[PDB]
This record gives sequence, structure tokens and C-alpha cells, in this order.
Amino acid sequence: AAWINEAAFRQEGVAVLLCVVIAAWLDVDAVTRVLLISSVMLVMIVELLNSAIEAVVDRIGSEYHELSGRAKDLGSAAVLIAIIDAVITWAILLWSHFG
Amino acid sequence: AFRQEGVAVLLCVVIAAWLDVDAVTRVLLISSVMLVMIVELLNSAIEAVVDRIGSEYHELSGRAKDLGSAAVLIAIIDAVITWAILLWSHFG
Amino acid sequence: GFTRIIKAAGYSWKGLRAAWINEAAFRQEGVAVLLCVVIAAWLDVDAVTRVLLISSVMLVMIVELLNSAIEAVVDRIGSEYHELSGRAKDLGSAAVLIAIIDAVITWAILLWSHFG
Ligand SMILES: CCCCCCC/C=C/CCCCCC(=O)OC[C@@H](O)CO
Ligand SMILES: CCCCCCC/C=C\CCCCCC(=O)OC[C@@H](O)CO
Ligand SMILES: CCCCCCC/C=C\CCCCCC(=O)OC[C@@H](O)CO
Ligand SMILES: CCCCCCC/C=C\CCCCCC(=O)OC[C@@H](O)CO
Ligand SMILES: CCCCCCC/C=C\CCCCCC(=O)OC[C@@H](O)CO
Ligand SMILES: CCCCCCC/C=C\CCCCCC(=O)OC[C@@H](O)CO
Ligand SMILES: CCCCCCC/C=C\CCCCCC(=O)OC[C@@H](O)CO
Ligand SMILES: CCCCCCC/C=C\CCCCCC(=O)OC[C@@H](O)CO
Ligand SMILES: CCCCCCC/C=C\CCCCCC(=O)OC[C@@H](O)CO
Ligand SMILES: CCCCCCC/C=C\CCCCCC(=O)OC[C@@H](O)CO
Ligand SMILES: CCCCCCC/C=C\CCCCCC(=O)OC[C@@H](O)CO
Ligand SMILES: CCCCCCC/C=C\CCCCCC(=O)OC[C@@H](O)CO
Repeated sequence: AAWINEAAFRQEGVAVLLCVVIAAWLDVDAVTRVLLISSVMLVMIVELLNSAIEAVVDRIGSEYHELSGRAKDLGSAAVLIAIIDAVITWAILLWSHFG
Repeated sequence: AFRQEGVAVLLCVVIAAWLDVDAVTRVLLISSVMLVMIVELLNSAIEAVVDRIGSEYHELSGRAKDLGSAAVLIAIIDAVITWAILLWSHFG
Repeated sequence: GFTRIIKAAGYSWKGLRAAWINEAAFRQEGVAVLLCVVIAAWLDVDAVTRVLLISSVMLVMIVELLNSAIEAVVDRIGSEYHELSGRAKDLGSAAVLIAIIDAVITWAILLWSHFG
């Protein structure tokens, strides 16, 4: 409900969205296509969960606590691992596809 | 309801075993369903925190539940795309 | 932008570092994950199987980190509200254990079909 109107989410969304379109056009087999799409959708999923966690922390207050920062650091780490999994997925699958 | 969610899993698992597909297709079909559960469980956990922070509404209280529900939505969508693509290929 | 990434990549490193430093269980988990990838990378399998073997154990790490974040929130709130902090932790722990089960099963089935 109107969270999709922030810049960072739009660039993240459009990046993921763009990959799904690309994956939908590539001449690959079904299992590869599913994996190409799954890897980038997971990034969007995890980022949504990371932002959701961040919302809960900011909800509590602006006064800083060590665990408040750590929850955000762990959420970011989850996204990073997701992004790496996506790059690796496309790397392994689309290697030697152009030729 | 996780009660119906659990039976929904079994049905997908039963169908997955029913169809004459190889191990890779079988792992993809079921994992996608399992990812929904994981995200839902994670979303439900986030919700449990929000609800005890306060019984009041806040800009950030409801913003979390939306982003969490969005994550579940994206997971369910990915699951449908997977079952569509694979079954289409299987019955090609 | 380019500077958003440096800032976000920095929080990620603090996340992984703090998670590593604070628990032996996490360190041993990261080792188990790291090995599994190395093994997956060297196996003589097709590209989709390779990705499946890698992708799954990665998901374990992802869910682990997300859950650890959620745990940090309920500990932040304090002792008083504990009981629904308990349910949030129970839910998140289910997500972690499910993901690990999926990883274990996936590796079993796939390595079975290949070596068998
Ligand atoms: C920084 C050095 C390591 C970086 C590794 C990243 C890309 C390489 C991945 C593994 C390639 C090394 C050979 C292992 C392997 O894949 O065996 C498969 C074999 O069937 C043909 O290569
Ligand atoms: C209610 C709207 C839901 C989405 C609208 C319909 C989308 C059409 C198909 C579902 C996913 C297709 C994505 C993959 C694709 O385009 O390749 C198709 C081809 O691989 C079939 O094997
Ligand atoms: C500066 C623009 C960057 C664009 C993003 C990168 C583009 C990636 C791939 C471009 C080619 C699209 C795939 C076309 C293709 O493989 O053909 C599919 C097959 O059905 C042809 O009959
Ligand atoms: C080796 C060839 C790879 C070809 C491209 C594969 C890219 C796959 C996934 C990357 C898309 C991630 C989109 C989300 C994103 O970047 O936002 C996260 C970050 O900007 C927020 O801090
Ligand atoms: C185009 C951008 C590249 C981005 C960097 C990707 C680094 C991460 C993982 C590297 C794994 C790719 C190699 C996998 C592979 O298929 O080996 C090559 C082999 O198929 C050729 O015989
Ligand atoms: C021969 C086997 C096919 C017969 C069709 C019977 C289908 C029965 C159950 C299908 C799976 C149940 C769970 C899937 C599901 O609920 O997806 C809905 C999803 O959009 C979440 O609302
Ligand atoms: C060919 C028949 C099988 C179709 C399988 C398609 C898989 C789609 C979704 C899999 C996950 C099921 C999750 C069910 C769910 O969360 O719905 C419950 C809720 O929406 C009802 O209020
Ligand atoms: C050899 C390594 C295997 C392939 C992975 C290579 C890494 C490629 C791109 C990663 C850089 C993007 C950094 C994204 C990031 O900072 O995450 C943001 C997140 O933590 C908070 O939104
Ligand atoms: C194969 C692609 C991803 C490979 C990594 C899989 C899991 C990701 C990270 C595992 C934990 C890395 C954190 C290491 C770290 O920060 O330790 C610092 C500490 O030892 C300093 O004393
Ligand atoms: C908690 C248990 C998780 C354990 C994590 C580390 C062990 C997991 C997988 C490693 C066992 C694979 C052994 C088979 C293998 O490596 O194939 C050999 C292949 O290269 C044939 O030459
Ligand atoms: C925390 C981030 C750490 C990132 C770790 C980097 C990932 C390392 C290896 C993943 C890529 C494996 C490439 C597999 C490969 O090259 O084998 C190709 C072989 O089949 C040739 O036919
Ligand atoms: C077949 C053996 C059981 C395996 C369980 C896996 C089934 C799939 C999803 C179940 C997740 C369990 C989450 C339910 C739960 O924890 O509720 C209890 C707790 O949250 C408060 O009562």
C-alpha cells in the first residue's frame, strides 16, 4: 500500500523486474528459466523482509541501541547473500549461452 | 491458517510425486512451495513483534506488515511461475 | 546510486562479522555452507544441478540472517513483553529449520541421482 513510490524500492524493483523480462525472452530450457527468475525474485523478497525489519526498529524509536543497529546489519547481510546467489545463478546458467 | 497451509503443502507434494518428472524438476516444484512457507513464517514472526510493540497504529507499524505481506506475495507469484513453466514443459 | 551501495555493503559486512564473532554455531554453519559450495563447484553435474546445490545452502544462510535480525528486535524491546517475543522467535526458528531440511533433502536427492 503505497510503499512502491520510494526511489530505492523503485530502482530495486525495476532491476528485478527487468531481469524477469529478460529471462522470459532468452532461449533457455524450462529448469534454467525458472532458476533465472527465482534468483532475482528472492532478492526482491529478502529486500522486502529487510525493509520490513527496519520498519519495526524505527517504529520503536530514534534513540540508538546496539541491537537496533545489529538487526539492520543482519538484514542487510541477508540481502547481500541473496544478491550474490542471484549473480552466481545467472553466471553458472548463462555462461556459454551467447555462442 | 497454517493448518490449511500444511495440507496445501502435502497436496503439492503428492502432485509432485504423482507426475512423472525427474529429480531436478521435483526439487524445483517443491522448493518453491517451501519458500512460500518460509517467507510466511518470517512474515508472521515480524507481525508478532509489531503487535506487541503497541496496540496503536503507526506509520511504521503498518508499513512493516505491508512489506512483509508483499514479500509473501512475491513468493507466491514466483511459485506460480515455476509450476506454470515446468508443467507446461512437462506436458509439452 | 553508487554511494548507496558502499553504505549498504558496509552494514552487510557488520552483520556477517557480528554474526560470526558472537556465536560458534554460526561460524560452524558458515563453514558447512562454504564447504557445500566448494563441493558443488567441483562436482561433475549440469548447470541446473550445480545451481540447486549452491542456491539451497545459500537460502539457509539467508533465512538464518533474517531470523537473527528478527531475534535482535525482540531482544531490543526488552524482557516485559517476552511472551509474544517468544512466539516471534519460535516462528523464525521454524523458518530456519525448514530451510535446513530443504537443503539436506535437496543434496540427498540430487547426489543420489548422479552418483547412483
Ligand atoms: C579465486 C580463485 C577461485 C575462484 C573460483 C570462481 C570460478 C571457478 C569455479 C570452479 C572452477 C575450477 C575447476 C573446478 C570445476 O568446476 O570442475 C568442473 C569440471 O568438470 C570442469 O571444470
Ligand atoms: C494475473 C496475472 C498473472 C501473470 C499474467 C500471465 C503471465 C504469463 C505466464 C506466467 C509466467 C511466464 C514467464 C515465463 C515465460 O514467459 O516463458 C514461457 C515459456 O517458458 C513457457 O514454457
Ligand atoms: C544497454 C542495454 C542493456 C540490456 C540488458 C542486457 C540484454 C540481455 C540480452 C539481450 C538479448 C535478449 C535475448 C534474445 C534471445 O536470446 O533470443 C531468444 C530466441 O527465442 C530467439 O529466437
Ligand atoms: C554473470 C552474469 C549476471 C547477469 C545479471 C544477473 C543479475 C541477477 C540479480 C541482480 C539483480 C538484483 C536487483 C536488486 C538490487 O540490486 O538492489 C539491492 C541494492 O541496490 C540495495 O542496497
Ligand atoms: C559477466 C559478469 C561476470 C560476473 C562474475 C561472476 C563470478 C561468480 C561465479 C563464477 C562462476 C562462473 C563459471 C561457471 C561455469 O560454467 O564454468 C565455465 C564452463 O561452463 C565453461 O567450460
Ligand atoms: C492430478 C493432480 C491435479 C489435480 C488438481 C487438484 C489441485 C488441488 C490442490 C492444488 C495445490 C493446493 C495448494 C496450492 C495453492 O493453494 O495455491 C494458491 C496460491 O495462489 C496461494 O493463494
Ligand atoms: C496444478 C495444481 C497445483 C498448483 C500449485 C501452484 C503453487 C501455488 C502456491 C503454492 C504455495 C501455497 C500457499 C497457500 C496460501 O498461502 O494460501 C492461503 C491464503 O492465501 C488463503 O487465505
Ligand atoms: C566471486 C564472488 C561471486 C559473485 C558475487 C560478486 C558480487 C557482485 C555484486 C555484489 C555487489 C553489490 C552489493 C549489494 C549490497 O551492498 O547489498 C545491499 C544490502 O546489504 C542492503 O540493501
Ligand atoms: C558461495 C557464495 C557465498 C559464499 C558464502 C556463504 C555464506 C556467507 C558468509 C559466511 C560468513 C562470512 C563472514 C566472515 C567474517 O566476517 O568473519 C570475520 C571474523 O572471522 C574476523 O575475526
Ligand atoms: C550438518 C551436516 C552438513 C555437512 C556440511 C559439509 C558436508 C556436506 C557435503 C560434503 C559431502 C560430499 C562428498 C561427495 C563428493 O564430494 O563427491 C566427490 C566428487 O568430486 C567425485 O570426484
Ligand atoms: C560471501 C561471498 C563469497 C562468494 C564466493 C564465490 C563463489 C565460488 C564459486 C561459485 C561458482 C562455481 C562455478 C562452477 C564451475 O565453474 O564449474 C563449471 C564446470 O561445469 C565446467 O563445465
Ligand atoms: C512432517 C513432520 C513435521 C514437519 C513440519 C514442516 C511442515 C511445514 C510447515 C510447518 C511450520 C511450523 C510452524 C507452526 C508453529 O510453529 O506454530 C507454533 C508456534 O508458532 C506457536 O504456537
